[PDB]
Amino acid sequence: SIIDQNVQALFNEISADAVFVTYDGQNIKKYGTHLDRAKTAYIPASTFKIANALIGLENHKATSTEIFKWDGKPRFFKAWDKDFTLGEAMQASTVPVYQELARRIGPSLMQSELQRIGYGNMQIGTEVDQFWLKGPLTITPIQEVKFVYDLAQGQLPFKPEVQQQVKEMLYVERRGENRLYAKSGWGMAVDPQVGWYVGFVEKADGQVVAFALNMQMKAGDDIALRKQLSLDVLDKLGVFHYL
Ligand SMILES: [Cl-]
Repeated sequence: SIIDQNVQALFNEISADAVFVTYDGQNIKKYGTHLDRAKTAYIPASTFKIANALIGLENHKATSTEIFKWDGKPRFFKAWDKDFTLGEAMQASTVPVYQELARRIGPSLMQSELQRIGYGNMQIGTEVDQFWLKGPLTITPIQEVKFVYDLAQGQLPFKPEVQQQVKEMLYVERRGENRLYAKSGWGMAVDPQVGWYVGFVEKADGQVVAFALNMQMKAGDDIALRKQLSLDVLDKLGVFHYL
């Protein structure tokens, strides 16, 4: 399969252990340099924002139009020093906004909801605004792709409109009638560090291919690489051709 060879060559560039998983609703396929990562659990990092948003909307702790106001105290990034909706905060990965959401949900409800939907190992520990950044919550790349595949198809155990609104929070770009939805993550606070790019490509006719890049990161790594590599792979696969 020369297409597989083309994809694997993309990983020849890269010293970090990496896996790229796809799911089309029938079959799981794995690419990369360490395929066992696909069935290994890692902290979700900011990919957890998907589940956080679903849980927050489902349980009336926020709406998709509610503005989370900045209080005026400088945040870690100047990019975060503004008001955000949950969708805007999704694309900017505004951690303090989603920490506020998590505290609205609270530890009892967060724990019962993660158990209800079977998200990863469903463990949150005692800090409701830290568990996706520090652990103990972990999830495998295969679990991630099945989760977002179900989101794409509206088959998660949430209200239809809750799922649809969080789905569009993830929208990145379209090419022709093909749509890319995705969320990055970089679990820096744990060792080894984990890098994620999770999402799906939707065609006009409704067909969906979900994907997850999962790779080892280290201090000083290029922040843009997760998305770039994922787009390069999706193009080589013909799932999301470059225009
Ligand atoms: Cl990120």
